[PDB]
Amino acid sequence: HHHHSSGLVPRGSHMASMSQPSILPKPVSYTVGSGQFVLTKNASIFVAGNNVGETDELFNIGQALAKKLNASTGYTISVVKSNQPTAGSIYLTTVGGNAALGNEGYDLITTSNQVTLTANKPEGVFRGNQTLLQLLPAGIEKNTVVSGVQWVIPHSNISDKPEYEYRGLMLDVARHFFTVDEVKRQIDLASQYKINKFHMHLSDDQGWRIEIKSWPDLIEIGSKGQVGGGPGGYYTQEQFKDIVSYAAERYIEVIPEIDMPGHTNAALASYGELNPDGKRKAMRTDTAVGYSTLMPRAEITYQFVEDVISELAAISPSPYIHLGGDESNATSAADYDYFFGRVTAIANSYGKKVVGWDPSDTSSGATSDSVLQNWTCSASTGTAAKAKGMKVIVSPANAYLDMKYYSDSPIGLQWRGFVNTNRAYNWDPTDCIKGANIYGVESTLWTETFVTQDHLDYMLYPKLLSNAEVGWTARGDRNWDDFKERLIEHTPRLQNKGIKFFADPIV
Repeated sequence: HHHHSSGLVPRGSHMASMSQPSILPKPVSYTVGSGQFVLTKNASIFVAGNNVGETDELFNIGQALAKKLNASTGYTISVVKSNQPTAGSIYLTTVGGNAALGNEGYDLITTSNQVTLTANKPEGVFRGNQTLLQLLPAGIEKNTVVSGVQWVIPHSNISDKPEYEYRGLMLDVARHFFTVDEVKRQIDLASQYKINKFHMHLSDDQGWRIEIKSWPDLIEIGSKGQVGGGPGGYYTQEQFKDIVSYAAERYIEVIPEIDMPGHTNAALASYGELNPDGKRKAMRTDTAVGYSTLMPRAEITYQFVEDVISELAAISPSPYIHLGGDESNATSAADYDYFFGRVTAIANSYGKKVVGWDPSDTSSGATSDSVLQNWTCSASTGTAAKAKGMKVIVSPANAYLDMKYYSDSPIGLQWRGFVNTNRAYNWDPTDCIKGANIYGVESTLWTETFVTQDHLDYMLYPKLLSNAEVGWTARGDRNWDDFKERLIEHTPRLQNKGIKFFADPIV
């Protein structure tokens, strides 16, 4: 037999040059029969759970779906609490879910008279609704009313569930600041592709982005810049809670990161007492890394960390707090072991488990409840985590979505090489680490070189779609040639969503 790898498309990207559903990530099974369902102006969404509490949660999910459908159809589809759907209805239910599909899995069966989504949990109804939107014609994902398109769904049968539990996106809001609205939008867009985790990198050398009432100069001084010129910005604790709440409506866990003991210049520029000479650092607007450190052997450091953790824990319902631990090149191995163990103890005392970048798993203060985010992905990375029974989230070069697509990309970095849509697809988490409990995947969007929403869109789309499929779809069902053609077919939907994607010439 003969095989090949993909080159660039002759005459340019098909995402420039280009009944038909466009499901991404690829579901476990999808079959199509004869006939079709038509969504009309008279349609209602019926919801039915196993008890009134569950029905009420499904009702909220139904309303969110109705809002989306109404925006493009111009209909006023309403939601009804009933297990007796009428012909032409969408029906969302958790009664009789296939337990083998787990919390996020679902069956989605469309007949001429009815769309029926059957799940184990409300969460699975939400994930299934992301598929439902992709079964309707391109146009349905428009934010304004679309005319001249019949709103049809083919008679079809889908069963689905994720391969990995953790399928995340990290946004760096320290290097360049993004508004609450911009962050909500990225969360919203990601959710449509079954991303279920949002990691916020809230602090680094060039900025501190979260209000800490006990240390107000973190904002008054530490938030007032960013990479390059800019004014920076920050989230009040109320704005952070708003983001958390918005993500929760999409069954997305928000994991906040306060990076320590490295990547701490913004804190060090806010409070002189955090530095050995007692003087504030100058703010930094360059892109260098590795040079900053908290004082590992000063009690003031641990008081500062405790105050930050106390306040953040109070406003962050996730059982996880990410404490960074990357590129602590100004911290000795001995001090790093000690520091990371001490801050893990503090986090645990406030009821939070710790996530940290490698090599944080090597800290003698880690527990089997701590989680390693393995970004290095080398032969020895996560040896400690594996020995300690720690879950691992993988973020290899293939998940570093801030890398240039190509040598000539107008934005992006390249310290992990180039990452085009193909590279972002052609890997497996088991490639990054062997013999581990792999919790999942996280796409990381660092923002050294991204200033605008358009820059975010350009790098995340279509690259995030590749990573999202690596997280959701089983390896045996993944195939670049298949994904590539599905992605081409999906292009109008990205357009319709107003995503300023890159038309990658490898697609």
